[PDB]
Amino acid sequence: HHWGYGKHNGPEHWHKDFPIAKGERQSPVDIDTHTAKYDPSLKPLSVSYDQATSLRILNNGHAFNVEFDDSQDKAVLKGGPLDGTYRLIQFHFHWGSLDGQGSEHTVDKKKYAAELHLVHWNTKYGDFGKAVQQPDGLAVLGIFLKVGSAKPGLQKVVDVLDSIKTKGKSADFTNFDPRGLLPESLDYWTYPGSLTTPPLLECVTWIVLKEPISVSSEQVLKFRKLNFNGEGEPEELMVDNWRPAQPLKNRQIKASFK
Ligand SMILES: NS(=O)(=O)c1ccc2oc(NC(=O)c3ccccc3)nc2c1
Ligand SMILES: [Zn+2]
Repeated sequence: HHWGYGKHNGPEHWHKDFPIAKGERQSPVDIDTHTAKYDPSLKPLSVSYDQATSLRILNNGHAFNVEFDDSQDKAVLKGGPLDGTYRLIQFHFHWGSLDGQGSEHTVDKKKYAAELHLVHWNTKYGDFGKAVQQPDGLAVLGIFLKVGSAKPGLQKVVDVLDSIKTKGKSADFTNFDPRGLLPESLDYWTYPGSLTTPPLLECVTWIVLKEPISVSSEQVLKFRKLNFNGEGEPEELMVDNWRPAQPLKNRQIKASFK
């Protein structure tokens, strides 16, 4: 399986190995702000990251993941559209070659410079691998990044990137507090969708925050020094690792706010 984000192996090719690429609940999507409806039945969103235990940061050849210890209920997402408890397992980003593109979701067709995904699995299924086989198995909290002032809570991540430049490299990454990546408001849009990379499984409740975070140009420029390739291989900068918006089909995007 040699999928990626080049001309020869990018998102337009993925359907050949992963037919669900052309499925009925694929992600990301465009969020039309004038079509999404406020839903008063949405319960309040509860982001409880006080006991989060980060462990490691990994360049997987597609992005970099900050991995958490999820062997107990240490950092959980609840409320909003969700039933039950969803446990934080990792976060990562998608970003562009230029500030004008990079996000996977769009807002009225606007692309942001990047998009953070905090990935959580539904604890009624016991483990992540079982959760991804269920329509309600994962909740991904998506947060847009725009370029402006620096995000201080991001800098520990930025400064470790030098040590994981190439595919397969990892570093110790303990005591990182993901609350420093959140915007002030938790206002959100929600819809049923998928993983945005292969295997493209249709197992995700998407919760996309309306308020972006600001990061500095220097911060995002460091993301773009990463490599898709392994050590000693020809250098391919890790940029433009985003899937474009997919058909909405028979779905409704709900707003948590008036
Ligand atoms: N862009 S996305 O839709 O948020 C997205 C896309 C693809 C993903 O594959 C994984 N797997 C694990 O984290 C994992 C965790 C435990 C064991 C194996 C894998 N999370 C993903 C999130
Ligand atoms: Zn993602």
